[PDB]
Amino acid sequence: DVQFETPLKIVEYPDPILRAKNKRIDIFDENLKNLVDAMFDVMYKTDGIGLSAPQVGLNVQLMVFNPAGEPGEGKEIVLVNPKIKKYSDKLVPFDEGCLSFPGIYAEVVRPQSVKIDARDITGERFSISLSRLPARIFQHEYDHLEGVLFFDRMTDQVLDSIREELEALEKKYEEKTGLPSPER
Ligand SMILES: [Zn+2]
Ligand SMILES: [Zn+2]
Ligand SMILES: [Zn+2]
Ligand SMILES: [Zn+2]
Repeated sequence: DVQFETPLKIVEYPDPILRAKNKRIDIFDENLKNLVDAMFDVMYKTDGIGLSAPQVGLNVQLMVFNPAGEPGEGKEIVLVNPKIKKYSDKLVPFDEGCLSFPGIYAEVVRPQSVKIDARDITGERFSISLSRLPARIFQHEYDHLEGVLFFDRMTDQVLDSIREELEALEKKYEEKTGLPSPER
């Protein structure tokens, strides 16, 4: 259900894979388990806090994260086919970063907490409630699963604050691949 090469590599905006639409995971096997671990690896390697499969080249509904960002020094949470059952009616701001946008940080407003439904790697379902940082990392990654990027939820003003930044990635993309980016 998922073919990947190890060391995983981070996919950077404006690569199309980040918008490509993700298929649900319906095969809970060894491969799926090896993937999750490989995801935590590249996440920690790149000193990240969360990572979704689209970010490693796979268009499936898989996500991982650890508030700490350090191996064996936090809380590792992986989610398969996550569904947001409920989210807070109170909004809070936070400067978000993303591995697909090297060194770029801007303010994003999101509900402070959520209630999720998901499956684990064995395919067993589970439900949990997130708030604080875990809730914030979760929503950012859930969006990735919807082909939604964090600048999509920024205000017009905060967006202007990083327009040149995103523009530089579009050019870098063109220069590296030799292909025109689905920019703007
Ligand atoms: Zn399948
Ligand atoms: Zn590993
Ligand atoms: Zn991200
Ligand atoms: Zn410009």
